[PDB]
Amino acid sequence: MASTRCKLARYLEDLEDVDLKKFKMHLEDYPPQKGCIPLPRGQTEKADHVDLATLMIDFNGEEKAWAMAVWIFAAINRRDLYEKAKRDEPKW
Amino acid sequence: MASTRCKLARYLEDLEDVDLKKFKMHLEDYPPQKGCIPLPRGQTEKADHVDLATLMIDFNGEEKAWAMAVWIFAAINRRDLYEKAKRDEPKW
Amino acid sequence: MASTRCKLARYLEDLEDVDLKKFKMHLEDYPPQKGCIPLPRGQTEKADHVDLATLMIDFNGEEKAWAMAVWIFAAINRRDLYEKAKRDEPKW
Amino acid sequence: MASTRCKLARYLEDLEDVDLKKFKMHLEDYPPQKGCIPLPRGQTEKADHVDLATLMIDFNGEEKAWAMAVWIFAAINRRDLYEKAKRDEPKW
Amino acid sequence: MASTRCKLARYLEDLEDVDLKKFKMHLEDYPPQKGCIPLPRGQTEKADHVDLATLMIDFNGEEKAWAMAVWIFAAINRRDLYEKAKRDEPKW
Amino acid sequence: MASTRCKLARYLEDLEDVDLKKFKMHLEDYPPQKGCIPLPRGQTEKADHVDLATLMIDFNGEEKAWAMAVWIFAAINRRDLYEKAKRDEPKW
Amino acid sequence: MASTRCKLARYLEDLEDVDLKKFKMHLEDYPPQKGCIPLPRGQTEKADHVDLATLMIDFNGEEKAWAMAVWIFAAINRRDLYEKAKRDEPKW
Amino acid sequence: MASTRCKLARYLEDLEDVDLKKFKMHLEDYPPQKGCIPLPRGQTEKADHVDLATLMIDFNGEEKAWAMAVWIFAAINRRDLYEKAKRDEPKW
Amino acid sequence: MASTRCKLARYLEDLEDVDLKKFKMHLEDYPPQKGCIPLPRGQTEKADHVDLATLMIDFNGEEKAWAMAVWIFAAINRRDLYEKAKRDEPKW
Amino acid sequence: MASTRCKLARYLEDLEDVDLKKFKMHLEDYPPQKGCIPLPRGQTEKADHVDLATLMIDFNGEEKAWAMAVWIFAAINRRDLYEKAKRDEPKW
Amino acid sequence: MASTRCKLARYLEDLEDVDLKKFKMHLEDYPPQKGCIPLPRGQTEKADHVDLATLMIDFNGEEKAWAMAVWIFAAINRRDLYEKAKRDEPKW
Amino acid sequence: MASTRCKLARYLEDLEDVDLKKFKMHLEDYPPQKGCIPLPRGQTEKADHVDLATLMIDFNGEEKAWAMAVWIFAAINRRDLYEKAKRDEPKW
Amino acid sequence: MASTRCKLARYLEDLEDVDLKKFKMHLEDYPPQKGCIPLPRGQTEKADHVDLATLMIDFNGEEKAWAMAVWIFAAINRRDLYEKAKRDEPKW
Amino acid sequence: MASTRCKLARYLEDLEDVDLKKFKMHLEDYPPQKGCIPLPRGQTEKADHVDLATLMIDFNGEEKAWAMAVWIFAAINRRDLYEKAKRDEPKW
Amino acid sequence: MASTRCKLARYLEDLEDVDLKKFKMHLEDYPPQKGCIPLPRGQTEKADHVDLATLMIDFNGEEKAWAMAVWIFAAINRRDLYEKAKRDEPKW
Amino acid sequence: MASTRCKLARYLEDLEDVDLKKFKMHLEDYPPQKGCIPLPRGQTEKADHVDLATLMIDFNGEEKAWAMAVWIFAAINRRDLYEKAKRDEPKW
Amino acid sequence: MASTRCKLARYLEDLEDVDLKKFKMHLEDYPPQKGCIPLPRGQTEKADHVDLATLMIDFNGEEKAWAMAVWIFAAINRRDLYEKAKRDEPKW
Amino acid sequence: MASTRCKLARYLEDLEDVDLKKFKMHLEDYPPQKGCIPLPRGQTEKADHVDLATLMIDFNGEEKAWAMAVWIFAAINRRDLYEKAKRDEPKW
Repeated sequence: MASTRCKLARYLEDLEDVDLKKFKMHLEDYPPQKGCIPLPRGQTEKADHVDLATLMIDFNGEEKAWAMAVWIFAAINRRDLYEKAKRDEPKW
Repeated sequence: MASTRCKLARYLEDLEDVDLKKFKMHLEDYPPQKGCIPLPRGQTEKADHVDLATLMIDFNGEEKAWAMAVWIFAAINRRDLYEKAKRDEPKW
Repeated sequence: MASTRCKLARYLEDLEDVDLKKFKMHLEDYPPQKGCIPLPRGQTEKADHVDLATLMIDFNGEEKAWAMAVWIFAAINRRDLYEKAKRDEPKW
Repeated sequence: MASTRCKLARYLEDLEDVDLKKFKMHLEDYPPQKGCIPLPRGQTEKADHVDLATLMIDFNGEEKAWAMAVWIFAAINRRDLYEKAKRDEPKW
Repeated sequence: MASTRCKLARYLEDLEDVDLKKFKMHLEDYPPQKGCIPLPRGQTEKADHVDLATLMIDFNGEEKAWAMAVWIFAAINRRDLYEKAKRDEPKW
Repeated sequence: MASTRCKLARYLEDLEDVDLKKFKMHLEDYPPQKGCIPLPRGQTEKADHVDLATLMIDFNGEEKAWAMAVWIFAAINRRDLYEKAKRDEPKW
Repeated sequence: MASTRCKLARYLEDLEDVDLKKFKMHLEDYPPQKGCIPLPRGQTEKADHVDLATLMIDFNGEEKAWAMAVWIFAAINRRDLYEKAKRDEPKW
Repeated sequence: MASTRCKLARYLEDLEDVDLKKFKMHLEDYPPQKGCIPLPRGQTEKADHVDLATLMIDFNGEEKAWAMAVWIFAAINRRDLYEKAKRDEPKW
Repeated sequence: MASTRCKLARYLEDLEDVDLKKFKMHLEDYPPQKGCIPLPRGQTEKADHVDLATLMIDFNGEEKAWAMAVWIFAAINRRDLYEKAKRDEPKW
Repeated sequence: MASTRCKLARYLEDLEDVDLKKFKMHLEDYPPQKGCIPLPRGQTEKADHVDLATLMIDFNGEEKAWAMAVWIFAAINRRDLYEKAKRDEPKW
Repeated sequence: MASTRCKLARYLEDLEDVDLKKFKMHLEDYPPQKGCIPLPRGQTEKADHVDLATLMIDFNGEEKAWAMAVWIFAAINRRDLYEKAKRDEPKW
Repeated sequence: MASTRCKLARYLEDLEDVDLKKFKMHLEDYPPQKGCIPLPRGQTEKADHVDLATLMIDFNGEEKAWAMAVWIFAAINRRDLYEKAKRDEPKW
Repeated sequence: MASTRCKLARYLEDLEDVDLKKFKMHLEDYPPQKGCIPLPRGQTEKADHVDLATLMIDFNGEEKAWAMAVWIFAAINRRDLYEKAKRDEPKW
Repeated sequence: MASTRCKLARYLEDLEDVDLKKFKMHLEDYPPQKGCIPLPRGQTEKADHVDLATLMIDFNGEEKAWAMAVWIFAAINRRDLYEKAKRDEPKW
Repeated sequence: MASTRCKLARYLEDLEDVDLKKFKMHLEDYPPQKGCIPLPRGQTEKADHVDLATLMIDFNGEEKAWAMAVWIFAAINRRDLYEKAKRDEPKW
Repeated sequence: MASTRCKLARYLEDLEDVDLKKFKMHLEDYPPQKGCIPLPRGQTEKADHVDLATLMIDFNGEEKAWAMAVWIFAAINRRDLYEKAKRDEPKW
Repeated sequence: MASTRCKLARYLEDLEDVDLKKFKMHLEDYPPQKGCIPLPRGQTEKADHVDLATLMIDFNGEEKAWAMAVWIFAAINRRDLYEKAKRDEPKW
Repeated sequence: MASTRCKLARYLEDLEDVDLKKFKMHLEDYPPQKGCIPLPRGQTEKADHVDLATLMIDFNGEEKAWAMAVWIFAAINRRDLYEKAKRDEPKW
């Protein structure tokens, strides 16, 4: 029942040291024909697991932020979290 | 026997570096059907552990401020402080 | 006569290199119908033997933390520590 | 009643020194028309018997991870474990 | 007056090259309706005469570990050690 | 009442120096239309009487391992052991 | 002849990486029926070996700070420092 | 369909412990008459498999980064990856 | 369609922690025979990524500020941003 | 249907103690006018039967690795394996 | 004339590969009615011959550490070192 | 030939991060029977290496300030600077 | 054609983790009869590879800074960089 | 002609992995009637071969630091370095 | 056409387990009247076959590094590599 | 004038193939009322003529080891060596 | 013309399997009134023919190491090497 | 057309049990005025027929290795192999 900001923070909180690096690297180079906007390298590189989820939402809004998170989870082969996100997607 | 402002400051003083970040993030996105009012992102982001407890009370009053603190403690999984708050709640 | 936090730290301090890995892996995937909450993969993976016992208690409280520790000791076949925990359980 | 992660870890824990090497070599070169994704050589080569089962699941999900484990057991002629896995497959 | 761990290590220390192999092979395939739990093939196969006695106790506890050792001594026809164990069994 | 692994080891333990060589040579060249899989020359050549029975079972499973052992006993003219095996075959 | 603040800093300066963590964990959970007051988790967690000795004294005064340090040294099994403190206790 | 940064990271992720060392050593001493610029020893030496692919591109651009990766794969005798890169080269 | 001030701020916003330091160091020591004027060490050293782009333009005007930014990007080996700037240069 | 890496490993697995030594000695001194590259003495000397087949392929690619294996089998007079390889050569 | 820490390190330095294992196993299970405190399994298992003598003293103090070392030397049948220790015991 | 204020600033400028903390802690608790006056905790805690030397002189005068600096250098074991100060003391 | 500040930064950027430490240690203790002035321990110890080259020049001027860098490169046995500096020395 | 700090660093740089551990252990327990001051366990334990020589000098001054180094070299049986130090002692 | 660093690494890569030990032992005790500088025991002892060739060049430069390698090859009786080096010496 | 260890090794070195077997068999079953401790079957069975004399002394000390050797020589009817030992017994 | 370390290594390299064992046993029990220091049992027991000559010199210096080697050669009846050493002794 | 290493291995492979012993004994005592270098007793004594031919070449090079083999064949009266070698000598 909490805000999306907490949902997203919890999943990002589940990514271990390397996974986070790879996730950040997908955010910065997000493919440019999906209506999503890539993130600046500086802010992302310095940002923590709860400063990363507060940036993704600010840049793209809830709907798009969730889609990005799901897609990137698939892209870095974290299928446990990919399946959990897809089954726990809010009804917008 | 001191003012609630000190009680609240002591618990917030017990939250370590990351916990505080998560606590602030729950205050800013507090769920909107509980008669509580969310806090502005700027003041919260800059505020210290004793500037955070002086803001929560100013925005919502004692009763509501305490309920918010208890609920957020539960929400970020700091059950030691959650149980301590619930057992030390003033008689309003 | 010391706090539970020290009791738990001592047992975790008794787990050798591999055992700790297996213990962490049981915490992260704790079976979900026991009123206990699983731990995030990142914090657990980085956490030391005294940073693991300070996390288990924060997430679930004393009673549940002790039950989890006992059960996991049984689950990874460290019966010396399982029997010692069960005979040294505080009276809550 | 424990998570699949423990089931898989137990079988991998049953593979002796050489068998593990051969198992890793089948994971890295898994045949590419079975809907399964091969694993990177670096992470596999460094990974322990409980770091191998936490990687297989992350890459392919439970269902596929189990099928891969069963097939590879057959492929390296460990028929005791092959038969045990097939008779102890969870109902997904 | 020393811990059981030393008692067990001394007997295992008395098994010659082949006997140890046969002992390990009985531990791994221990008959499954005696309330005792078999040992993993990897750890046993690599384990020394003092790493074997520290594993048996960890898996099954003192009482059961001693019973297993006595029974296996009988099973591999080392009756000198079988008789010595039975006459030197601690009072639990 | 012990595992098949011990049964097989006992018979192999009954083969004298030359017989073992001949037995190994039948395992490596087992006739290929009986649903049984031949063994690699390296592992067999180095393997002891208890490392030979732990390999046969791993390659072919109990049922087939026993049939192979019986047939080879017949093939190398060790009719005492052939008759003993056939009369002591477990009920699978 | 220097202030207690330096004495305490020197001993804390003698605790290696892990010991300091354990010391901090005893300060935060100091047993509550000894007339001593526990320390907040945030300040302790961030505090250095000379910021830890300046906090203990501020919270409890010299006499109590020294008693706490001695007791905790005993509690974490640093008996060299425990014996040195007890023999070098100022005459208050 | 992902950015080159991910392609390159995946191959580098496929280099095992020693291979990475050798790859880094070819980057630092890249032959100076190919229009490519060598990398500084410090940043390379500290950089991870995903911090190495984010540095190569920043120093030389996509086209040149890919050519360098292909050539070095050839140079350290990792012909599987050399052939895979050459067949999966983007159309610039 | 926004003012150059925003364009420049966005690129500077893309420089990570160290890159910014190096960029500032090129601004302060800009080579003196290009019709461009170097920046004072104090203001540059204190200036943020949006206080750096508001200073470069004030000192040299749009045309020259853009040329300086492009050249420095080349000079610190950030070829992604160098190529992006050159392809997105306004028609003055 | 498995990767060439397994095919090659199986044959190498069929070479007995001395044969392997001779095979390694032919790899290290492979005749230099056949478009094949010899292997370093260190890695070969330490490498196991499954670490030898993972090295040959990495150095020369599938086609050449298979040709080398066939030729060396002929060279050390293991005509059973030579004939089996030639009749089981994949269609590249 | 050097500190006890060096004396103890020298004797431990005299224990060969297996002896050290047995010594560690006596430290971990030291009999509990001698006023001596057993050592944790993790730290002992990882500790070197000079990290073992720095742990024994820290846990029990000089007097007790020496008595423990002498007794264990007797217990593992290293009578040369047992006699040397007893004749070279400092006057406390 | 410059004012003492510069001499003192240069030495304080030579104290690294931790040393400065320890130096400040000796100033605040300076032993009270030497005719020197201790410094307030607030101003010292906020003061820089050139704001520390401008405070010491203001509180105690040149002669006493120099003596204090020399003594504290001795007290925190910075003997290089202690010896340099003593040999470069002005003739008052 | 860039300022000396960039030249120096590039070489310092080429020193790996330990080398930098050793370089800093030579700067702080530069031999005192060469007309060069040593650097303060605090600023050097905190300074980065681009904050080290901006300090050396500020303290001694271009000519002397370059001579110092060359000499120290020789002193810490980085002869590749020593030879490169000597061949790329500007004409002052 | 370089500072003692470099001389000492070079010898410490000559001590291999274990020797360094033993050297550190002699520094921490230096015998207390030689006018030399022992080093704290924390700083020593974390300190590198060039952070160890910068600490010894800071604690005791050149003369004493050199004497300590020579004596400890003798104490850990590194007679090559002991003889080299004694023949290369500066004239103070 | 690659850098000397690769040439040297390839030959060192050709030295088997013992040869490398002997090579390292010649580097550390290189005869002192040849204008070459010996290597420190610590770095050499820990260094790999590609960390050994990156150290030799850094200490002595290309020309001298090659001469040292050739001479040591002769000294440890690896005449195949000695002859190959001498015939493949670059024209400096 | 050499250590007893050499004396004992020389006599054991004088026992021919069978004699050694018989000697080992007397050590393992040494009669239990002579203040001497029997040897484990494993270590004895594997031990060489110089690994047998280094074990006897370690288990029982010089005096007892010599008495055991003399008695066993008598027991296996090697009277030449029995008489030589008795006439060459050290004065303890 | 090489260092003594190589001379000694060559002779030790000439001792066959058993001789080395006997040599090690003389080093460990070297007679104690010759100004030479015995070697620890652990390091010697694990040490190779080039790790044995690097230990003898480190413990006793060249002169004494050579005398020890000559004497032990005489003691184990390797008179060829004894005579060769005595005729090839360096002039110290 | 294979490397000399195989030629030599084939002839050595033709020497029966005793002949090999005699061959080894001629290698170790090769007459010292022929420009050939004798082999160490340890490596030769342990070396197999393919480890003997890989040692002879490494010590003396092809030309000399072949001459040595021919001469020794003559010396031990294996004239069939002597004549075959002389007629099959490569043209160097």
